[PDB]
Amino acid sequence: KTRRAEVAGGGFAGLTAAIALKQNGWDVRLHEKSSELRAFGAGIYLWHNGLRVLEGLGALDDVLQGSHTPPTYETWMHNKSVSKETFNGLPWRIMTRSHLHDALVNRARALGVDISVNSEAVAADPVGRLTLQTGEVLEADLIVGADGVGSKVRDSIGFKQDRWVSKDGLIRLIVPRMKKELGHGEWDNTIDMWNFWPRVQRILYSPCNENELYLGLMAPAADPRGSSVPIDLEVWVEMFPFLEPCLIEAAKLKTARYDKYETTKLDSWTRGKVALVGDAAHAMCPALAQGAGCAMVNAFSLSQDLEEGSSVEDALVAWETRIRPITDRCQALSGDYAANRSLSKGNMFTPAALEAARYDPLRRVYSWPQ
Ligand SMILES: Cc1cc2nc3c(=O)[nH]c(=O)nc-3n(C[C@H](O)[C@H](O)[C@H](O)COP(=O)(O)OP(=O)(O)OC[C@H]3O[C@@H](n4cnc5c(N)ncnc54)[C@H](O)[C@@H]3O)c2cc1C
Repeated sequence: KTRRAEVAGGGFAGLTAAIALKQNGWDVRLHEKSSELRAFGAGIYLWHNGLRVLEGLGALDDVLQGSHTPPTYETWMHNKSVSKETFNGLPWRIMTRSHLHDALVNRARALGVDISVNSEAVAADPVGRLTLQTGEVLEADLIVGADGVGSKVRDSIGFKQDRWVSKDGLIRLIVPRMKKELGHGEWDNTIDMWNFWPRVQRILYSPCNENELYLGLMAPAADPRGSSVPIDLEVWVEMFPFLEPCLIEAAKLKTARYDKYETTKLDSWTRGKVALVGDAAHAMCPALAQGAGCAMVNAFSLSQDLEEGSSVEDALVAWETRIRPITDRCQALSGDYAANRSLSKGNMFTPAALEAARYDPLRRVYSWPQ
């Protein structure tokens, strides 16, 4: 009589879905294809919307402890400060990916979510079957495709898909803060350091806590030095000399990767008893820092709609209808910002830009008015 859910993917979306369902009394199994549970991407920003999901997951305290809210979100163009934004009190937070992942994993385990590593979903059936790489077929009342941008769950079913790949990427790293070595300045701030001259090179500077700094080093794919990993120390120091102590530490990271990314928009997110959440459904440009925030809101919202006393099929349809427009709008605006390099101007976290962030999934209203 206990409802059964199978979740494919052990990322932020899958873990969120698993915790939220388990909290509602579902028997939940989560499948992670990797040998271990781990989050990549170095660091991550969350906002009010994602912090509220964490609150609703009972995972907020572990996240806030050991993460950071900068005094301000500052933007530079060619080393000149062009804006400082604090979003009228809107809560936000920076942390390492592992920090967020660990909080979600610990909460999942505390609740008795069944987690299988080395377990890869290769197909899903709308009537409620999930097939693993081994050949094993699992039956369930709900199947969640939270398996990222190349979702086999999605592709095993076939969803009409708008796909785009970014030509340019970036290198994301965690390094020591080296705060004392940085000297005079406001080194607790987020600082988005844009340049187009003498070359296109940008650093998003993002403190995660008193010990760890998240750096995003962005240069065109066509730049053989700026895009190099391990980093070409000289060309980063040249344009960002005030960050030399941290860049010296970054140069030690021989695991650095130049990551490109893609965006995804689907004609829908559901088929029968199958729901797609996270990047598998709606991967977006990083400009508004809402990829995971939207993913978490969506996975959390899915659990909510499954409490209405409907069939799973109808609840899934109602879920997309209810919650998707917030993601569609955020994805679109983020895409525009990215295409137009809008963030380079500063002062671009407008009310419309902050729309996803303002959404409270717990009370289902918009908060922190701008
Ligand atoms: C450069 C960059 C910066 C970003 N910055 C932010 C930010 O600051 N704030 C924010 O909110 N978002 C940010 N995002 C977006 C955010 O990273 C993603 O939206 C988020 O990680 C999506 O999580 P997910 O669980 O949907 O997918 P993923 O994180 O891709 O996780 C899926 C998990 O899938 C497991 N898996 C894959 N295939 C299978 C399978 N077949 N079977 C079982 N398991 C499988 C994967 O191995 C992994 O464990 C950023 C994105 C990029 C590219």
